[PDB]
Amino acid sequence: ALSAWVGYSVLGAVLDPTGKIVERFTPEVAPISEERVIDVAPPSYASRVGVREPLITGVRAIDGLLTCGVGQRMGIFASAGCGKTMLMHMLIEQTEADVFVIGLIGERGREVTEFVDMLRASHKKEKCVLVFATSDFPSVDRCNAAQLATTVAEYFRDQGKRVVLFIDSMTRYARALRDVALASGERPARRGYPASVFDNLPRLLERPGATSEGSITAFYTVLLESEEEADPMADEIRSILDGHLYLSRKLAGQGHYPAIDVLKSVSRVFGQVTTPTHAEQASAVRKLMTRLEELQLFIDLGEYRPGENIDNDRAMQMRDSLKAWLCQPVAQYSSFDDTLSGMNAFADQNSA
Ligand SMILES: [Cl-]
Ligand SMILES: [Cl-]
Repeated sequence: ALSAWVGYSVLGAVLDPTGKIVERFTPEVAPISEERVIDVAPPSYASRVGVREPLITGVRAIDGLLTCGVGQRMGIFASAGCGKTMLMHMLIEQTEADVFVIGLIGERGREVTEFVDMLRASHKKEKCVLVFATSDFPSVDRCNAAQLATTVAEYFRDQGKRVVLFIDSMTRYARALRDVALASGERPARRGYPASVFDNLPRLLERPGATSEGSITAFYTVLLESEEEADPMADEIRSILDGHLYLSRKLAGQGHYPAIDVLKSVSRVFGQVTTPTHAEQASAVRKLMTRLEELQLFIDLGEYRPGENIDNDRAMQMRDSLKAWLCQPVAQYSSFDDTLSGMNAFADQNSA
Protein backbone atom coordinates (compact mmCIF):
# COMPACT_ATOMS: atom_id res chain seq x y z
CA ALA A 1 0.00 0.00 0.00
CA LEU A 2 0.95 3.66 -0.56
CA SER A 3 3.56 4.72 1.97
CA ALA A 4 5.60 7.81 2.75
CA TRP A 5 8.65 8.81 4.76
CA VAL A 6 7.54 10.66 7.91
CA GLY A 7 9.45 11.70 11.01
CA TYR A 8 11.46 14.47 12.62
CA SER A 9 12.88 15.06 9.12
CA VAL A 10 9.62 16.79 8.07
CA LEU A 11 9.35 19.22 10.98
CA GLY A 12 9.60 22.72 9.59
CA ALA A 13 8.90 21.48 6.06
CA VAL A 14 6.33 21.48 3.27
CA LEU A 15 5.35 18.08 1.84
CA ASP A 16 3.48 17.26 -1.34
CA PRO A 17 0.98 14.37 -1.10
CA THR A 18 3.73 11.78 -1.69
CA GLY A 19 5.83 13.03 1.21
CA LYS A 20 8.43 14.80 -0.89
CA ILE A 21 9.93 17.77 0.93
CA VAL A 22 9.36 20.57 -1.57
CA GLU A 23 10.34 23.44 0.77
CA ARG A 24 11.77 24.02 4.26
CA PHE A 25 10.75 27.15 6.11
CA THR A 26 13.27 26.27 8.87
CA PRO A 27 16.37 24.02 8.89
CA GLU A 28 15.92 20.28 9.38
CA VAL A 29 15.47 19.26 13.01
CA ALA A 30 16.88 15.74 12.76
CA PRO A 31 17.20 13.26 9.88
CA ILE A 32 15.01 10.68 11.62
CA SER A 33 12.26 9.12 9.52
CA GLU A 34 10.45 5.88 8.74
CA GLU A 35 8.12 4.61 6.01
CA ARG A 36 4.45 4.48 6.98
CA VAL A 37 1.39 3.41 5.03
CA ILE A 38 -0.68 6.57 4.92
CA ASP A 39 -4.21 5.11 4.70
CA VAL A 40 -4.56 2.94 7.82
CA ALA A 41 -7.37 2.04 10.14
CA PRO A 42 -7.96 3.94 13.41
CA PRO A 43 -6.37 2.36 16.48
CA SER A 44 -8.32 -0.10 18.59
CA TYR A 45 -10.91 1.54 20.80
CA ALA A 46 -9.37 -0.36 23.72
CA SER A 47 -6.00 1.36 23.12
CA ARG A 48 -7.21 4.90 23.86
CA VAL A 49 -7.91 6.89 26.98
CA GLY A 50 -10.76 9.31 27.52
CA VAL A 51 -10.66 12.87 26.33
CA ARG A 52 -10.41 14.34 29.83
CA GLU A 53 -7.82 17.15 29.67
CA PRO A 54 -8.63 20.63 28.28
CA LEU A 55 -6.66 21.92 25.31
CA ILE A 56 -6.04 25.59 26.11
CA THR A 57 -6.18 27.74 22.96
CA GLY A 58 -5.81 31.13 24.58
CA VAL A 59 -9.04 32.16 22.78
CA ARG A 60 -11.60 33.42 25.32
CA ALA A 61 -14.69 32.32 23.36
CA ILE A 62 -13.33 28.80 22.83
CA ASP A 63 -11.67 28.15 26.18
CA GLY A 64 -14.57 29.78 28.02
CA LEU A 65 -17.66 28.43 26.29
CA LEU A 66 -16.49 25.78 23.81
CA THR A 67 -13.58 24.22 25.66
CA CYS A 68 -11.59 21.76 23.56
CA GLY A 69 -10.12 18.55 24.94
CA VAL A 70 -6.82 16.82 24.27
CA GLY A 71 -7.64 14.13 21.73
CA GLN A 72 -10.88 15.72 20.53
CA ARG A 73 -12.03 16.04 16.92
CA MET A 74 -13.50 19.52 16.44
CA GLY A 75 -15.18 20.94 13.36
CA ILE A 76 -14.79 24.50 12.09
CA PHE A 77 -17.84 25.28 9.95
CA ALA A 78 -17.68 28.39 7.83
CA SER A 79 -18.94 29.95 4.65
CA ALA A 80 -16.46 31.97 2.62
CA GLY A 81 -15.05 35.12 4.16
CA CYS A 82 -15.53 34.16 7.83
CA GLY A 83 -11.86 34.29 8.88
CA LYS A 84 -11.32 30.52 8.94
CA THR A 85 -7.65 30.76 7.92
CA MET A 86 -6.88 33.53 10.42
CA LEU A 87 -8.49 31.40 13.15
CA MET A 88 -6.27 28.47 12.13
CA HIS A 89 -3.19 30.70 12.45
CA MET A 90 -4.43 31.97 15.82
CA LEU A 91 -4.90 28.42 17.09
CA ILE A 92 -1.40 27.48 15.92
CA GLU A 93 0.23 30.52 17.54
CA GLN A 94 -1.60 30.34 20.88
CA THR A 95 -2.11 26.62 21.64
CA GLU A 96 0.59 24.76 23.55
CA ALA A 97 1.59 21.59 21.69
CA ASP A 98 4.70 19.76 20.60
CA VAL A 99 3.75 19.49 16.92
CA PHE A 100 1.35 21.21 14.52
CA VAL A 101 0.39 19.40 11.29
CA ILE A 102 -1.59 21.30 8.64
CA GLY A 103 -3.09 19.54 5.64
CA LEU A 104 -4.42 21.85 2.91
CA ILE A 105 -6.69 19.82 0.62
CA GLY A 106 -7.44 21.11 -2.87
CA GLU A 107 -6.40 24.63 -1.89
CA ARG A 108 -5.31 27.09 -4.57
CA GLY A 109 -1.56 27.51 -5.01
CA ARG A 110 -1.49 31.15 -3.90
CA GLU A 111 -3.23 30.23 -0.65
CA VAL A 112 -0.75 27.41 0.00
CA THR A 113 2.20 29.77 -0.45
CA GLU A 114 0.58 32.42 1.79
CA PHE A 115 0.04 29.83 4.53
CA VAL A 116 3.67 28.73 4.28
CA ASP A 117 4.86 32.36 4.41
CA MET A 118 2.90 32.81 7.64
CA LEU A 119 4.51 29.66 9.03
CA ARG A 120 7.92 30.99 7.98
CA ALA A 121 7.34 33.97 10.27
CA SER A 122 5.91 31.90 13.16
CA HIS A 123 7.77 31.55 16.42
CA LYS A 124 6.64 27.87 16.42
CA LYS A 125 8.00 27.21 12.92
CA GLU A 126 10.19 24.27 14.01
CA LYS A 127 7.09 22.48 15.37
CA CYS A 128 5.06 22.81 12.16
CA VAL A 129 4.58 20.55 9.14
CA LEU A 130 2.48 21.54 6.14
CA VAL A 131 1.12 18.96 3.69
CA PHE A 132 -0.64 20.24 0.58
CA ALA A 133 -2.46 19.31 -2.57
CA THR A 134 -3.64 22.08 -4.87
CA SER A 135 -6.71 22.09 -7.08
CA ASP A 136 -4.32 21.09 -9.90
CA PHE A 137 -3.72 17.75 -8.22
CA PRO A 138 -5.79 14.67 -9.11
CA SER A 139 -8.35 13.47 -6.59
CA VAL A 140 -6.21 10.53 -5.43
CA ASP A 141 -3.43 12.96 -4.45
CA ARG A 142 -5.89 15.19 -2.61
CA CYS A 143 -7.04 12.25 -0.48
CA ASN A 144 -3.40 11.30 0.03
CA ALA A 145 -2.62 14.77 1.36
CA ALA A 146 -5.12 14.42 4.23
CA GLN A 147 -4.01 10.84 4.91
CA LEU A 148 -0.33 11.87 4.93
CA ALA A 149 -1.00 14.77 7.29
CA THR A 150 -2.83 12.39 9.63
CA THR A 151 0.08 9.93 9.32
CA VAL A 152 2.66 12.57 10.29
CA ALA A 153 0.53 13.38 13.33
CA GLU A 154 0.37 9.68 14.26
CA TYR A 155 4.15 9.45 13.95
CA PHE A 156 4.58 12.15 16.53
CA ARG A 157 1.82 10.80 18.77
CA ASP A 158 3.75 7.52 18.79
CA GLN A 159 6.81 9.44 20.00
CA GLY A 160 4.67 10.55 22.95
CA LYS A 161 4.04 14.08 21.69
CA ARG A 162 1.05 16.37 21.96
CA VAL A 163 0.01 16.96 18.33
CA VAL A 164 -2.55 19.35 16.88
CA LEU A 165 -3.83 18.47 13.40
CA PHE A 166 -5.71 20.67 10.92
CA ILE A 167 -7.43 19.32 7.82
CA ASP A 168 -8.59 22.19 5.58
CA SER A 169 -10.99 21.12 4.30
CA MET A 170 -12.99 17.98 4.97
CA THR A 171 -15.40 19.27 2.31
CA ARG A 172 -12.72 18.94 -0.34
CA TYR A 173 -11.59 15.64 1.17
CA ALA A 174 -15.12 14.27 0.82
CA ARG A 175 -15.38 15.60 -2.74
CA ALA A 176 -12.06 13.92 -3.56
CA LEU A 177 -13.19 10.59 -2.06
CA ARG A 178 -16.39 10.95 -4.09
CA ASP A 179 -14.57 11.60 -7.37
CA VAL A 180 -12.21 8.67 -6.78
CA ALA A 181 -15.19 6.44 -5.98
CA LEU A 182 -17.10 7.54 -9.09
CA ALA A 183 -14.01 7.03 -11.27
CA SER A 184 -13.66 3.58 -9.67
CA GLY A 185 -17.22 2.54 -10.58
CA GLU A 186 -19.64 3.41 -7.77
CA ARG A 187 -23.04 4.92 -8.01
CA PRO A 188 -24.19 8.11 -6.25
CA ALA A 189 -26.00 7.34 -3.00
CA ARG A 190 -26.87 10.76 -1.53
CA ARG A 191 -26.71 14.11 -3.38
CA GLY A 192 -24.09 12.70 -5.75
CA TYR A 193 -21.91 10.96 -3.19
CA PRO A 194 -21.36 7.18 -3.34
CA ALA A 195 -21.91 5.25 -0.13
CA SER A 196 -18.18 4.49 0.20
CA VAL A 197 -17.60 8.15 1.11
CA PHE A 198 -19.74 8.02 4.26
CA ASP A 199 -17.63 5.05 5.42
CA ASN A 200 -14.22 6.52 4.57
CA LEU A 201 -14.92 9.81 6.36
CA PRO A 202 -14.97 8.18 9.85
CA ARG A 203 -11.94 6.09 8.87
CA LEU A 204 -9.97 9.33 8.59
CA LEU A 205 -11.62 11.21 11.48
CA GLU A 206 -11.27 8.40 14.03
CA ARG A 207 -7.49 8.25 13.76
CA PRO A 208 -6.89 11.22 16.14
CA GLY A 209 -7.44 10.81 19.85
CA ALA A 210 -5.62 10.45 23.15
CA THR A 211 -3.40 7.71 24.54
CA SER A 212 -1.77 7.46 27.94
CA GLU A 213 1.44 8.89 26.39
CA GLY A 214 0.67 10.88 23.21
CA SER A 215 -2.27 12.59 21.59
CA ILE A 216 -3.67 14.07 18.41
CA THR A 217 -6.27 16.80 18.67
CA ALA A 218 -7.73 17.53 15.25
CA PHE A 219 -9.58 20.49 13.72
CA TYR A 220 -11.53 19.80 10.52
CA THR A 221 -12.86 22.64 8.41
CA VAL A 222 -16.17 22.34 6.54
CA LEU A 223 -17.12 24.82 3.82
CA LEU A 224 -20.76 25.90 3.98
CA GLU A 225 -22.29 27.39 0.86
CA SER A 226 -23.83 30.20 2.92
CA GLU A 227 -24.05 30.97 6.64
CA GLU A 228 -27.68 29.76 6.87
CA GLU A 229 -28.60 27.15 4.24
CA ALA A 230 -29.45 23.45 3.88
CA ASP A 231 -26.23 21.40 3.56
CA PRO A 232 -26.33 17.58 3.98
CA MET A 233 -22.61 16.85 3.75
CA ALA A 234 -21.88 19.38 6.49
CA ASP A 235 -24.54 17.83 8.73
CA GLU A 236 -23.03 14.36 8.25
CA ILE A 237 -19.51 15.56 9.07
CA ARG A 238 -20.87 17.37 12.13
CA SER A 239 -22.64 14.19 13.19
CA ILE A 240 -19.33 12.31 13.33
CA LEU A 241 -17.31 15.02 15.17
CA ASP A 242 -16.96 15.88 18.87
CA GLY A 243 -18.24 19.40 18.40
CA HIS A 244 -18.31 22.31 15.99
CA LEU A 245 -17.39 25.98 15.92
CA TYR A 246 -19.74 27.83 13.57
CA LEU A 247 -18.30 30.98 12.04
CA SER A 248 -20.75 33.71 11.06
CA ARG A 249 -20.51 35.74 7.87
CA LYS A 250 -22.65 38.34 9.67
CA LEU A 251 -20.14 38.61 12.54
CA ALA A 252 -17.21 38.72 10.10
CA GLY A 253 -18.96 41.61 8.34
CA GLN A 254 -19.03 43.56 11.60
CA GLY A 255 -15.30 43.00 12.06
CA HIS A 256 -16.07 40.65 14.97
CA TYR A 257 -13.21 38.12 15.00
CA PRO A 258 -13.06 35.25 15.75
CA ALA A 259 -16.47 35.18 14.06
CA ILE A 260 -17.75 32.42 16.37
CA ASP A 261 -21.53 32.03 16.67
CA VAL A 262 -21.47 30.71 20.23
CA LEU A 263 -25.10 29.64 20.37
CA LYS A 264 -24.68 27.59 17.15
CA SER A 265 -21.42 26.08 18.46
CA VAL A 266 -20.69 23.36 20.98
CA SER A 267 -17.86 21.20 22.28
CA ARG A 268 -19.26 17.77 23.09
CA VAL A 269 -16.34 17.11 25.47
CA PHE A 270 -17.04 20.31 27.45
CA GLY A 271 -18.49 18.62 30.51
CA GLN A 272 -15.68 16.10 30.75
CA VAL A 273 -12.73 18.53 30.49
CA THR A 274 -13.93 21.39 32.77
CA THR A 275 -14.44 21.89 36.51
CA PRO A 276 -18.01 21.96 37.88
CA THR A 277 -17.58 25.67 38.63
CA HIS A 278 -16.49 26.41 35.05
CA ALA A 279 -19.43 24.41 33.67
CA GLU A 280 -21.84 26.25 35.96
CA GLN A 281 -20.47 29.60 34.78
CA ALA A 282 -20.68 28.56 31.12
CA SER A 283 -24.28 27.45 31.55
CA ALA A 284 -25.07 30.84 33.08
CA VAL A 285 -23.33 32.73 30.26
CA ARG A 286 -25.22 30.71 27.64
CA LYS A 287 -28.52 31.51 29.37
CA LEU A 288 -27.50 35.17 29.34
CA MET A 289 -26.66 35.04 25.62
CA THR A 290 -30.00 33.46 24.78
CA ARG A 291 -31.85 36.11 26.80
CA LEU A 292 -29.82 38.79 25.01
CA GLU A 293 -30.56 37.48 21.51
CA GLU A 294 -34.24 37.29 22.48
CA LEU A 295 -34.28 40.95 23.54
CA GLN A 296 -32.17 41.92 20.51
CA LEU A 297 -34.67 40.54 18.01
CA PHE A 298 -37.47 41.80 20.28
CA ILE A 299 -36.70 45.52 20.18
CA ASP A 300 -34.13 45.98 17.42
CA LEU A 301 -36.86 45.17 14.91
CA GLY A 302 -39.56 46.50 17.25
CA GLU A 303 -37.96 49.93 16.73
CA TYR A 304 -35.61 50.27 19.68
CA ARG A 305 -35.08 53.76 21.10
CA PRO A 306 -32.04 54.33 23.39
CA GLY A 307 -33.83 55.63 26.47
CA GLU A 308 -37.41 54.33 26.37
CA ASN A 309 -37.02 51.35 28.71
CA ILE A 310 -33.98 51.46 30.98
CA ASP A 311 -34.10 47.67 31.37
CA ASN A 312 -33.67 47.39 27.59
CA ASP A 313 -30.70 49.77 27.82
CA ARG A 314 -29.10 47.70 30.60
CA ALA A 315 -29.58 44.61 28.42
CA MET A 316 -28.08 46.33 25.37
CA GLN A 317 -25.01 47.46 27.33
CA MET A 318 -24.56 43.90 28.61
CA ARG A 319 -24.88 42.55 25.06
CA ASP A 320 -22.23 44.98 23.82
CA SER A 321 -19.94 44.08 26.74
CA LEU A 322 -20.22 40.36 26.03
CA LYS A 323 -19.62 40.88 22.32
CA ALA A 324 -16.54 42.97 23.14
CA TRP A 325 -15.24 40.20 25.42
CA LEU A 326 -15.77 37.53 22.75
CA CYS A 327 -13.95 39.66 20.18
CA GLN A 328 -10.22 38.86 20.23
CA PRO A 329 -7.63 40.05 17.69
CA VAL A 330 -4.47 38.08 17.14
CA ALA A 331 -1.51 38.68 19.47
CA GLN A 332 -3.88 39.05 22.46
CA TYR A 333 -3.43 35.69 24.22
CA SER A 334 -5.80 35.09 27.14
CA SER A 335 -4.62 32.73 29.86
CA PHE A 336 -7.14 30.15 31.04
CA ASP A 337 -7.29 31.88 34.45
CA ASP A 338 -8.06 35.25 32.83
CA THR A 339 -10.70 33.69 30.59
CA LEU A 340 -12.32 32.09 33.65
CA SER A 341 -12.33 35.43 35.47
CA GLY A 342 -14.24 36.89 32.52
CA MET A 343 -16.66 33.93 32.50
CA ASN A 344 -17.25 34.47 36.22
CA ALA A 345 -18.05 38.15 35.60
CA PHE A 346 -20.62 37.46 32.88
CA ALA A 347 -22.12 34.60 34.87
CA ASP A 348 -22.59 37.09 37.72
CA GLN A 349 -24.33 39.31 35.16
CA ASN A 350 -26.81 36.53 34.42
CA SER A 351 -28.28 37.47 37.84
CA ALA A 352 -30.11 40.59 36.65
CL1 LIG B 1 -0.82 6.87 16.72
CL1 LIG C 1 -30.73 39.73 30.98
